[PDB]
Amino acid sequence: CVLLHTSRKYLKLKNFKDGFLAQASIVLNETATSLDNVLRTMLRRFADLLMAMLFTDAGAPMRGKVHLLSDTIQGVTATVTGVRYQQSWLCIICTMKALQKRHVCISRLVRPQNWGENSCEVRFVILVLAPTAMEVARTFATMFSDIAFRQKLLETRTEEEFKEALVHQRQLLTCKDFVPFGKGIREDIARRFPLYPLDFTDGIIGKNKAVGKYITTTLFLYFACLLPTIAFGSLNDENTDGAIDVQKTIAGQSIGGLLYALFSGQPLVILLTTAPLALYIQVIRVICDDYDLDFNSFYAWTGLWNSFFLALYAFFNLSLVMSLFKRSTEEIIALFISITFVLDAVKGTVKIFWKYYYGHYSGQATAVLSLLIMLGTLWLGYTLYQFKKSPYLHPCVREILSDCALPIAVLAFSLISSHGFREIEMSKFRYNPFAMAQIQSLSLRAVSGAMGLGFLLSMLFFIEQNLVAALVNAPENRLVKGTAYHWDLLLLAIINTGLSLFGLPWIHAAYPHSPLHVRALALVEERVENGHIYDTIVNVKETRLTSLGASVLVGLSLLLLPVPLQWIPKPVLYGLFLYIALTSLDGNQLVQRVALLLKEQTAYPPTHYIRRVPQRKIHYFTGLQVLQLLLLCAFGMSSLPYMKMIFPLIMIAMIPIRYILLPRIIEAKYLDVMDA
Amino acid sequence: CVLLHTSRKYLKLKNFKDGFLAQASIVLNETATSLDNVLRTMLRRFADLLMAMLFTDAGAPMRGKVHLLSDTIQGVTATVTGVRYQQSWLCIICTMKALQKRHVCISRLVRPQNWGENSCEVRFVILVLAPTAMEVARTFATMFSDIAFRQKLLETRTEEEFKEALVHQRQLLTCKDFVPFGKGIREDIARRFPLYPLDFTDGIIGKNKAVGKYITTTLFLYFACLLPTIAFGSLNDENTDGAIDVQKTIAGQSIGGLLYALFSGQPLVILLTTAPLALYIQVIRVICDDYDLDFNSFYAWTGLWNSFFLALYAFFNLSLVMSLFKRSTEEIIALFISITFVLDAVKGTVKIFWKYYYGHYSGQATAVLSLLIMLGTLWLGYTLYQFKKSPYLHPCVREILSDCALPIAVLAFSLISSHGFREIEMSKFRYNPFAMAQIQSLSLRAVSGAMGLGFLLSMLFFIEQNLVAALVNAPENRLVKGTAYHWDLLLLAIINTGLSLFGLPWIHAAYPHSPLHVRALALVEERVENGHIYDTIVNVKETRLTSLGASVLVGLSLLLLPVPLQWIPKPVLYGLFLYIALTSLDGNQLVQRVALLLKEQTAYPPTHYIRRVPQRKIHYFTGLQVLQLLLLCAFGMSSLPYMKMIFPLIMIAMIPIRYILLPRIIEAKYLDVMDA
Repeated sequence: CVLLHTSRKYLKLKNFKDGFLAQASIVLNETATSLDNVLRTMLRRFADLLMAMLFTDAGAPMRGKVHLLSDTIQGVTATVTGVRYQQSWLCIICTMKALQKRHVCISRLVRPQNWGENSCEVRFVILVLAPTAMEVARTFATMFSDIAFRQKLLETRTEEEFKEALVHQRQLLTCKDFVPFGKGIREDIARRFPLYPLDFTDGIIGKNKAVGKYITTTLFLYFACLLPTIAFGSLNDENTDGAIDVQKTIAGQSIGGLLYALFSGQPLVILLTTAPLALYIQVIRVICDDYDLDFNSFYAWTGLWNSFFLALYAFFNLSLVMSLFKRSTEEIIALFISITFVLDAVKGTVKIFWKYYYGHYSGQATAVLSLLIMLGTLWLGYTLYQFKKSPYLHPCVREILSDCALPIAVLAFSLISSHGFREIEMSKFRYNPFAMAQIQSLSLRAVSGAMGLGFLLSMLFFIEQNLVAALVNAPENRLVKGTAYHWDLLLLAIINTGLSLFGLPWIHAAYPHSPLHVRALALVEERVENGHIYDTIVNVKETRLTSLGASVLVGLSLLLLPVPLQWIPKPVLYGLFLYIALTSLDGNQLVQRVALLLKEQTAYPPTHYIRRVPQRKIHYFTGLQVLQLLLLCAFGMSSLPYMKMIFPLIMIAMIPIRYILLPRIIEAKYLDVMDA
Repeated sequence: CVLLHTSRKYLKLKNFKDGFLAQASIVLNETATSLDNVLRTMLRRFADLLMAMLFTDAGAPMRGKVHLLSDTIQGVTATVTGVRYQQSWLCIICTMKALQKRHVCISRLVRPQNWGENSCEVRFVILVLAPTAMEVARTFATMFSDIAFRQKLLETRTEEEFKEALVHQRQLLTCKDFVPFGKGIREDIARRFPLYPLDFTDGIIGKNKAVGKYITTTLFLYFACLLPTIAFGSLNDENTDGAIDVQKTIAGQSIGGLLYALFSGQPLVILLTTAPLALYIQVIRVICDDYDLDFNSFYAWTGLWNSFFLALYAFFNLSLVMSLFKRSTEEIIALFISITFVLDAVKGTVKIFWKYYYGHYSGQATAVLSLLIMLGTLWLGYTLYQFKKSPYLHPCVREILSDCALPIAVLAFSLISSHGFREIEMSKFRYNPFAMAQIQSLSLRAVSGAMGLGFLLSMLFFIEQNLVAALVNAPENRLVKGTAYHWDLLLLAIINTGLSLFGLPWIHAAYPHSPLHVRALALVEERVENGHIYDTIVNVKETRLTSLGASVLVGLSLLLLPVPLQWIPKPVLYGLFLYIALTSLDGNQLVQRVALLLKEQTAYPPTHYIRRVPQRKIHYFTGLQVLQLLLLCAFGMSSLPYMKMIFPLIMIAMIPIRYILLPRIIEAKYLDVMDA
């Protein structure tokens, strides 16, 4: 072995408040795969024994030794996760006494190449030869450290355009809030009305064409909204004894998505039915059965009261308090939703076994095949989804696999269970081939009960919709257009009134699908941390065409319901539920901290928040979060409808708990470190 | 973000051909988890505002910035895989003008910690403060760069012992080969006879006690030899129409393992039946059925001829030519073995479906449950095995998971399929509760045929045994005791004669279990490359107690045949075959190159052999290897016994092909880079 001396030092960003800009040599579309070839081409561009000195193996270039660059500059940032390097660019420096004049070469690679440990996705290489080099390297790093400038340089097609862009960039670098009634809605409408034509024509016309990306994301959204829509329709049919069918769920989802895409601010939010909504509909069905009330009328009245409360919240600008919402409560809610998905799948398979395996109406074969198909669908979907994080696959391959993991698994296992195992008939969701509910035919006592239930549902809707909207409107997503929280809530209430009046299932912003929609509609910079791909969004196109097309396709899918879309057996839908439950915990810090018990704290990155905070306080915070999650499960997953209807109240209550009690029992600094 | 300047430079290993050795301060068993605490303790040991200067965030220690060490020295090596850093230690340097005298502090951490990207397993931190620092840091790095010296320092218990060890280490650092008949056997016997008592007492007595490690590895070996032994016994019973039972396979494996452990050199090699051996036994059964020859007599004669040829090879010292063996041929053979395992599992499940699902004697339920159990066993075993590579799990946790993955999966799914699904009876391996074969009652023509078949089997045995022995005797394993190839081959021939005379299935060195046995019986230094744990063996204990105990336990397991060990259904054994097939390709470079078509070449480390070699030549080599593998599969996996009996010949032929033809069509430099 050979000893290596690594020296790290800061460099102040150049303060612009040039000759080498024009004298720089630009290489575009470099197809070389190795560092040696790229550097040889870059050096030849100047006009060789000069490439050898660039690395540590200076003096013994023939013998096989460690081949590492000597002087490099990169962008670095500090975060709770650790030290994140800017791996999209690299600046190599070489001070050669033989040379007489400074030389600068900027090379843009066709594909991101792995130039080092923290430079796994380098696309720009800035080689600076000097006869100092420090000043030129610093100024070029300062110019290249901008996230948008790198994308602008990527968009350039010619060397002259590259130099002009560089010159242009250098020159350029040189309480009581709720008192106003309806202020938030008016502000959101004013913000998002002028930008509306652009939403339709962002990528259709202009310098950048997004037709292919728009089509691909439209297909993604259509599939990822239809398949969960079918699963939720089947679940509701099982829960409501056929009151809400799969056809009703599909129609409601299509209408709601179309209305939201057409007439909402922040169109990137996707409306879909959720597991807690199914649980609450089950609560309504149980109450109606107990009190002999018509399901349709009671459901319509509950939806009407929920929409009324949501409109009251929107008009009074309550959404602002959602700024106090922290990540811990969000992750607790997400884990509860995943647990509800898992329990729905388990209940479905248990019912299948009870009806078929135990003969409580060849049933054993059907039950075993159902279990096998559900587990296999889950496994295949999870594997195809996790292939997205592989840093060695082509970007196209690992974005198609992410895009078409669940659809591929569903199709493959539907074929397996309907053609490979056609001799074993199994369960399929009901389909009997939209009348307004008789709201007037209901007692006043039932109206008051619906009022209370709608209040609880409105709290649930407020929390969920604002959570997903905040996720979509995160600062790291780089959304130029303004936010629309109150107008979005009002439109959600309106469309929910419309859906409830016709008995269609309720819908709100979908947590798993909205960030996925944003990512599919965004340009990202690949980052490799611990051997996994992480995406840094640079530009989101922010168009309504994708959501509108997805909604229209989902609506048109009603014609494929009888003959197609029914060969998908119920166990495939349960596997879809399981896949959603597992894949909704990708960035869950609560799950990470829970697993930390089985992991090694010292194993985490030196500057990781886990290693920074004492393990005792981390465990205390995890225990408090787990206690909150257990209490949420206890109320919101019991057999008692009267106590299953209360879980929105405790969802509201956790926010005051996190805001008040936890800082009193846990130090504020540690909570700030963990949450951020 | 803040620009970072990384400077890399060589440092010549100190040439010893001291005061600071004695003046150094030693800290032992440091339980601190963060770098700040560890260094604060080290600085306090001298006797604070000095810890801040050690990192790049000098001048702004309060504001949250990137917290990286400034000057660090570590051990680095170059390999075809890439640049491998010595992560087991770090040297931190600080030149402070305030200080008046040099200071050195050596801290040993209780557990390995992550101190950076390439310092993921740091156990020794050497901090050098200077008022130069370069000389002291270089000499300490040179002393610590030794792999065995780090283990010796770990073994020390007191500061005085640590200093004495440091001082002692510093002082210390200051053709025609086959003509002799039987020379190899005599040399091996002379080499490995004096060391024989030590083999029994390596860890039992002395400074280091290995009782716990010996017990754990004995349990691992017992389970990993019994379960595949049962699977192979069932496969042979299916193939040979009950001629070779599971009881016979267990007895033969136990006797052979005991004999090999007792009276062989290099006892770390594990003898077990293999898939090609099962295929060849099937060939023998088919030939006997075709020619109406007694299976036992023909099998015994074939084994006798195979042993005679193996003894001839051992006495004439042919094993030496195995040095010409390359990694490409080894990996082709391993992939062929895995494919044979997969086809055996597929044939078993196809037969189960044909008998039960199609009723060609509730069968559909049994077939579907068989498929589900096999797939689930494969999945669980693979997951528990792959958890071994997680860099965040505790070393004990991942070591146990690797040790008890297959046994845990087998037990869990046997319980599931025998208790959870007890209503669905399914296939179980035959067991009817050891007579010498009537060799004298066989025709001369059958004797000549058995001679030819035994010649082919002897070539197969030579290749397989020498391959596994070379894997066990790899230089990187650090085996102090000498190698024994010819004596091992002679003993293998003797025990094979003994086994064949009684009709027991043949056995030779097991490729998947011998390296695993070595690893379980070895101390390793953890390395994290691309987020995966890689082990560097420092010391292998090299004892026969583990293999002897495993063989004795396997033999004693015959008493657990009737009531235990039969609830394991055949699909569990097929899942075991699949698990072995998938887990035998961990380091397979042929599989890596085949998958490279779907991967990105530029995403590999800069110094990886994949990027160094042009992709065209990599693809040509992969295509040639795949063609050889396809020919091997075609000959050794067809329905014709006369052509299924020839695959050992082409296994032999592939070595001349690799040695002669490939260098002619592929450049020698690229082949050397890829193979090494």
